[PDB]
Amino acid sequence: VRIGINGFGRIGRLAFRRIMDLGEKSSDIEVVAINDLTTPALLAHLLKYDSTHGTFNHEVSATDDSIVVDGKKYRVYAEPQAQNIPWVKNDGVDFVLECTGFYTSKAKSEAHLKAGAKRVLISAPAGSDLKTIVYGVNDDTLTADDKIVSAGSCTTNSLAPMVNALQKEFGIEVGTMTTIHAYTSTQMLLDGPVRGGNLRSARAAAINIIPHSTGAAKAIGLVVPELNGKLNGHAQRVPVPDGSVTELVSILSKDVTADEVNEAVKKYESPSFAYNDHNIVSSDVLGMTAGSIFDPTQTMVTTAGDKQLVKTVAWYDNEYSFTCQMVRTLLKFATL
Amino acid sequence: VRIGINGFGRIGRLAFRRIMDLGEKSSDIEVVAINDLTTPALLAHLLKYDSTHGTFNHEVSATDDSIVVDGKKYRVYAEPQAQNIPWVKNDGVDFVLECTGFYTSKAKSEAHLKAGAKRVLISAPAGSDLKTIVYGVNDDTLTADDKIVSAGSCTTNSLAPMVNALQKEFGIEVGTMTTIHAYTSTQMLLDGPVRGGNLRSARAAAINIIPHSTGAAKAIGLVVPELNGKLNGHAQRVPVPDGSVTELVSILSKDVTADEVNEAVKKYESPSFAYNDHNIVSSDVLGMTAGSIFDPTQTMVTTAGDKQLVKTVAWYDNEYSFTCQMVRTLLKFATL
Amino acid sequence: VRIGINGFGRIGRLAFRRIMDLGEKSSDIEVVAINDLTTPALLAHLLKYDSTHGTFNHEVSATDDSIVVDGKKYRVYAEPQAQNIPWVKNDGVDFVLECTGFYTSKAKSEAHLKAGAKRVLISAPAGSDLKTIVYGVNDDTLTADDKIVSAGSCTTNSLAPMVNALQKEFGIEVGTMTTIHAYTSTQMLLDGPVRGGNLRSARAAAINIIPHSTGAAKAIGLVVPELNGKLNGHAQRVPVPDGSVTELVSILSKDVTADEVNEAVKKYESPSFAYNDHNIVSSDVLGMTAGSIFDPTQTMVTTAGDKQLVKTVAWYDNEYSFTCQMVRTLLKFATL
Amino acid sequence: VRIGINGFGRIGRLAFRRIMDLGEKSSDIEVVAINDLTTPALLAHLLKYDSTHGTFNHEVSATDDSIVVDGKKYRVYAEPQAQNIPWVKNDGVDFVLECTGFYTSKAKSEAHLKAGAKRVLISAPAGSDLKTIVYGVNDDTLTADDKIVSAGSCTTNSLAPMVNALQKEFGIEVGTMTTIHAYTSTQMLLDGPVRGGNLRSARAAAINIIPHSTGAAKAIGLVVPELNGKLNGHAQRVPVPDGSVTELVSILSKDVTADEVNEAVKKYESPSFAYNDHNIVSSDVLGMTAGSIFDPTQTMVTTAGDKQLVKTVAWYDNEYSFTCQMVRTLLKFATL
Ligand SMILES: NC(=O)c1ccc[n+]([C@@H]2O[C@H](COP(=O)([O-])OP(=O)(O)OC[C@H]3O[C@@H](n4cnc5c(N)ncnc54)[C@H](O)[C@@H]3O)[C@@H](O)[C@H]2O)c1
Ligand SMILES: NC(=O)c1ccc[n+]([C@@H]2O[C@H](COP(=O)([O-])OP(=O)(O)OC[C@H]3O[C@@H](n4cnc5c(N)ncnc54)[C@H](O)[C@@H]3O)[C@@H](O)[C@H]2O)c1
Ligand SMILES: NC(=O)c1ccc[n+]([C@@H]2O[C@H](COP(=O)([O-])OP(=O)(O)OC[C@H]3O[C@@H](n4cnc5c(N)ncnc54)[C@H](O)[C@@H]3O)[C@@H](O)[C@H]2O)c1
Ligand SMILES: NC(=O)c1ccc[n+]([C@@H]2O[C@H](COP(=O)([O-])OP(=O)(O)OC[C@H]3O[C@@H](n4cnc5c(N)ncnc54)[C@H](O)[C@@H]3O)[C@@H](O)[C@H]2O)c1
Repeated sequence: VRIGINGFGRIGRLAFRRIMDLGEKSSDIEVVAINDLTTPALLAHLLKYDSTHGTFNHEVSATDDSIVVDGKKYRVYAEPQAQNIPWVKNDGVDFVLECTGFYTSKAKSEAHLKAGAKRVLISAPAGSDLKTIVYGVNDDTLTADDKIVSAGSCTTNSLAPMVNALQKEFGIEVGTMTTIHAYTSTQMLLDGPVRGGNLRSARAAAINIIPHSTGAAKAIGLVVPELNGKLNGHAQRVPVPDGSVTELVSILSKDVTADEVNEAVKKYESPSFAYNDHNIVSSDVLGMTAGSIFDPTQTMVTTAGDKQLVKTVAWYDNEYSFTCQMVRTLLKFATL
Repeated sequence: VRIGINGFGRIGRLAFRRIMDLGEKSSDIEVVAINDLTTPALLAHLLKYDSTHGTFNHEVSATDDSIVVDGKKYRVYAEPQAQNIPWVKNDGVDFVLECTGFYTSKAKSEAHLKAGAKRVLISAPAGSDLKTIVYGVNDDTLTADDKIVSAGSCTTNSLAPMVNALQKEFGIEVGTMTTIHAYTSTQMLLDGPVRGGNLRSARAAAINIIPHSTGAAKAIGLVVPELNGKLNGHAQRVPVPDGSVTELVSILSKDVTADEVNEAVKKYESPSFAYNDHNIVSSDVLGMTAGSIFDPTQTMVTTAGDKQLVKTVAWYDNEYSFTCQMVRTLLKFATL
Repeated sequence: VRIGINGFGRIGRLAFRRIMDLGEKSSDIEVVAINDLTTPALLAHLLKYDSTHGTFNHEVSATDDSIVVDGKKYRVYAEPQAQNIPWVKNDGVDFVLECTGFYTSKAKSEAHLKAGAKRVLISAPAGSDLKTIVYGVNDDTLTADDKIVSAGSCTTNSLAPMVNALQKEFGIEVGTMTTIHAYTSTQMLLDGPVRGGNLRSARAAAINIIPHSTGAAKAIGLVVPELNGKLNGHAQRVPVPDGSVTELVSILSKDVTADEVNEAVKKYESPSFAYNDHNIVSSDVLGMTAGSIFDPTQTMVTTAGDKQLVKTVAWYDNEYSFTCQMVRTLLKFATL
Repeated sequence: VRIGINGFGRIGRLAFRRIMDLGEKSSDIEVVAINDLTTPALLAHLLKYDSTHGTFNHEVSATDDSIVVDGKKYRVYAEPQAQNIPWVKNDGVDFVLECTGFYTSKAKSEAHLKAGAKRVLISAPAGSDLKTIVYGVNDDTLTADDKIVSAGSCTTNSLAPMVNALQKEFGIEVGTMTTIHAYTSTQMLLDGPVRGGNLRSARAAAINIIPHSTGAAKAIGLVVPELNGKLNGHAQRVPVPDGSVTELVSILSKDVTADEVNEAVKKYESPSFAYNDHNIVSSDVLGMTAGSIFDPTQTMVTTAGDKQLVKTVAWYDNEYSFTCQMVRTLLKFATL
């Protein structure tokens, strides 16, 4: 299965890295081509050198129209409109990993199907008229039939395993989320006009706490249908370049203790959902490959009379945790 | 009323600034002397130049044993033990603003009473065997009798006005707090041994999200006695040098909407408790003089069936909001 | 003289602030209109709230097509092509302050002359076929005849007064500059494709030391003709959001001591060229109104045998120092 | 050869990491014991988790009096006075790697010789009454006779290979250095009293450009005796947590071009002195094992008439480059 990566951004590049570094374990798939808005020279440089995830342990260079890794060539295009990228005919692209941020719906990502690609996995929420898959939570809903699929967001991936565990073990009546989240490239380096015009998005990212909207909690029903309508929340964007944490405050159907909550959630531990009691901080999270890293040291159950609130917290490398999830889904997708 | 400032740190210096810049409005009080562990040369320099709060708009210099502001001299001591600072006899100190972080209890801050000072206001939580005052919430509990008093923490000051309003308007059954908080000098510049040995406190402060304990919510009953035992919470320390935000998630006794919550809390607006709907971010908070700045744009009420959670959020300049509160209490304290 | 500001970016907004806050002293000029690529709502918000320069001490709001300051209306356009902005006919614009970064040459900035504006002052180097003015150094070259003029760069303004003083007092044989410089909006928040494709410009700005090209030293002859061909240098972009410092290493025509150098440069002190011996750091520089702030504490003259190198260093608020210079030139320009 | 590490700080921990990760290549040496001011629990945690250098790929834990790596125990002491650490009798310590920053002279580091250790290598400049070794430049001066030896500073290690190459190839008449340098734990997290009382050291480190003194250039004659008295310079401390760059501006004895300079310096390439033309930035430098990484892309030779200045620039991971150098010297020291 021949993969075209649309948008060699943070996610597109890390997906390239993860696929290659899985080696044997990613045999069914291989990246064959890439599309962006820039030179092969720059794409190769950014794959090689990463300010947050370190230097790629391979030999990378460019030609006039490709990047080269360990001797193998990967074609690079600069086609702003997806139906125009000729990588099916040129490169045998079967499958698009859509990571530009500009095709986040079924309608839009049809452009790749017009281009002759067979399947698209979108690196973002892309609406409710397709499936959203969080690997480890509802990847068994995925079939070979599916043409265009969403991998959700980083926050979706951080949240779904934790709420899945809580729902199955205790039941969630209602809940509200705050994710303390790294800055991303939708934000501004310094205060100035920002695409979309949001007064907070416009503010210098690496010197402010900036409240942000997020639909991750609100849309959780696409992944965990039982919690439809039960959750909401928001984000605070803070000055780290990567590394994020999701807090959830729930009313559960049963009276619990922190220890009982921790014990129940540990039952769900997996490559997708880690359990980490080592008193870590955000920079230790970088490079972790689970989609969500539950932190039992932050669990807090607050009780007065018959009323009880349950706070549970999971870390995530918003870039790399998400990427590794996408790759898990990609590998399953391929095995179909 | 002659004030000695013990600990010319962030709080001690800003209190000096605020008192001076109130001018006429701080007539009953004047700083006469200062104690720390360092040279007058350095104390004067740090009063003048501040990386977060800008340059003090006065002429500052030092002698061999004092700082000088606009021509007036303020004696500087370097006495590690408070009962040894001779500023009562030397300088007529009546009253200590205790801001070292090293005398945060009644027993310890008795050292100043041994030194011959009459009253102490402590710039921090100092236990339950004295009063903790949040100006605008329970300063009417304060009498002339009181000898050693706590001004609570920055977080206490951020939280109490918001919960006071909620308790009086709707009633709080239970609640849990997360404050997304600037780094402070208890933290480390780079990973290394930290006083107290905490594995998270030890981590580089300006490059990590770092979970932190805080008793602000748990101890709120000292300020708002009705909420005794009803609240808990924690902190996330993030890479801003000042500027913090407190989120509270409550179960209230009544069903509310966000708009109803916002409207009710606005009734409590005061110099101590601001209401700011302008879509600000943390750097806009710097220099604000309220103890707590309610942000109605972040209000979120999440409902499923008969169950409802209410999230309310207030900003605070952890350094300067707190300082201005302390000064309000100080001015009232003096008017007694 | 009616001013249109093209590009309400960092420079355009700060120029608006500086003009207003000069009050009486900016009587000959007034901003009447603004052009950018965004909503009045956002422009008003960003004028009011600034992450680095604090909140503007005025009442700011927007209508559907203007910003409003203290009751007065300023028309806002969103015209990507300058010959299309109708602010001459609509608003009586006489004069354009060109601050978009997209018209940095005589040819391009003719677009405003086609639009019917009489004069342009460009907030950047714009070639050698017009005058470049550093106020305090060669503003006496400016006449009423001039139609399109350059105010140089921030670095030009930091460098020219220092080299002017050195050239007139000792003579410069040759010199090389390094400016340690705040990040700017030409850089990336996180590693990714950057306009122009530069492999270093592409790197995350707030987490790297990033070498950068600059022609400030090389082109100094446009401002100080005697030093034509004598200087070169570069920049290191570092993680501060504003605040910069220029080091120059010279061979001079005479043997000097640090003290002699400091004494000679102090003779040139002016509103444009400050002299500051208070051991400041970059955050103290923010808001300073001189174009260049000489720091005698950093002067170092290194001698072996008959050979001598002279290092001199000046701070600058790259945003605000430059802006205040531009405004000085603007006020002189108007007085013609 | 049994090594005690005094001061399990950034350098002490990274040296532990480097020794272990050399495996076979560090056979002659092994760390047996550690001394600091803190709990084994914390030391183990900080060895395992590093905010800048990532997670150590080993199993780390503590007992009540030791750290444990991959099953092997390393004794931990908390002895403030070095002559009191009993690790010779207890642990067979032969050799001290002195990394506390508190024993940086021959006299002081004699304390370990009183404790019964045979040799000390000090992780810092420690005066002129012993040898200072920069591996790759003058490690052939080292003998078995030497008891207490200095490994210089990070900056010394960055500078010496570059000046060695220049001196041998062209001759240096005079030169001046500026190192743009990461913040270190001598600095303050926020403005406040700093050990030693320096007005600049006192300033918040992660939000300022801060000029700093350094004797690296001035003392270079201890390593490259020919350049005695020929060099000086200083530092600018900037907000990165690690990763530094040294610029040198020289008058050379011969007229050169940039290309000739680059070509000559490349002749000196070694494990200790790297040559890197890939347009890197500071975060790419982290983890590099050379003491100095020459960057030919920054070379600039500026000529007017018969006068010429030569700017050459080398990167260094101030923590890890230095550490790997120390370990090279340690391995040679042991082979004696
Ligand atoms: N960064 C995160 O933490 C994260 C986590 C989960 C999901 N996501 C989602 O992943 C997507 C990309 O995120 P990112 O952080 O990689 O963004 P990015 O800005 O780093 O990358 C976007 C890339 O797409 C390229 N591009 C833009 N428009 C294009 C077009 N028309 N055709 C081809 N290439 C185009 C850009 O040049 C850029 O290289 C977004 O949908 C984002 O919401 C991001
Ligand atoms: N920084 C905040 O946001 C904030 C907010 C509210 C409350 N507080 C509390 O205020 C107190 C001080 O905080 P800070 O941020 O000003 O700390 P800081 O480190 O900036 O200042 C502490 C000052 O006390 C001096 N000092 C230490 N020990 C001393 C002693 N024995 N005698 C005299 N001086 C001594 C130190 O030299 C330093 O200048 C602490 O209790 C802190 O918890 C801080
Ligand atoms: N920031 C500094 O330190 C500094 C110092 C001296 C000189 N300069 C120069 O000043 C100019 C602007 O710098 P900045 O920091 O203000 O940039 P900025 O990105 O903050 O502002 C640029 C503004 O121009 C607007 N704009 C872009 N294209 C436009 C167009 N076609 N028509 C109208 N508006 C348009 C953008 O929307 C933005 O608001 C550049 O030439 C820069 O080199 C900057
Ligand atoms: N960090 C760098 O980039 C770097 C580079 C080259 C040289 N150095 C030098 O290395 C030495 C240490 O630097 P660092 O960055 O590791 O400092 P650090 O603060 O990270 O470590 C110092 C360690 O020594 C411990 N310590 C302090 N006093 C002690 C005592 N009396 N007995 C035992 N342990 C004690 C401290 O608890 C701390 O863990 C200093 O001399 C520094 O100048 C540092």
